[PDB]
Amino acid sequence: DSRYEHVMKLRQAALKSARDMWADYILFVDADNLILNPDTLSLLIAENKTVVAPMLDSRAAYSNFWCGMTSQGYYKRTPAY
Amino acid sequence: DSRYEHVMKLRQAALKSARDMWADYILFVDADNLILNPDTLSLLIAENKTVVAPMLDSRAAYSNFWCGMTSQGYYKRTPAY
Repeated sequence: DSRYEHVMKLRQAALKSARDMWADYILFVDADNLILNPDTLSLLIAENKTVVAPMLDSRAAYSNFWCGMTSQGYYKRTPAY
Repeated sequence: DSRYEHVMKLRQAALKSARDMWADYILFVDADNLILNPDTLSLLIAENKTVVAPMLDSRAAYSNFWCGMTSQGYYKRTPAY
């Protein structure tokens, strides 16, 4: 739980320091994600949505988006995955 | 000439600190100008020009815009004033 708390505080601090600096957009990248296409940022900017995330490939069915919450925020396979 | 130099440096510093802060537009107001209309800023923003200045009234023909430079940057009355 302490690791969770630390991650929350760090991300909230990043968001707050992105607001008091007058910069639109903020791209949350982590350590292991390999952004390969050089035009990812422009193609995400050209969509005009508040929150939008590219779909990243993997060696299994795993990716970085869900399709349903069961009752208390748990994964559920929707037939549209 | 020292007063001129000081004014140049101060205004350039203001402009430079307006650029490294990620703020569009910058409204140069001085001490004696009385901005009376509360909608001046919005009506200037809604014009889509780089540099634009409202025409301020005065007790004489004096105002805050010229209409011609003679040879070395001096006033000249154009018939369109």
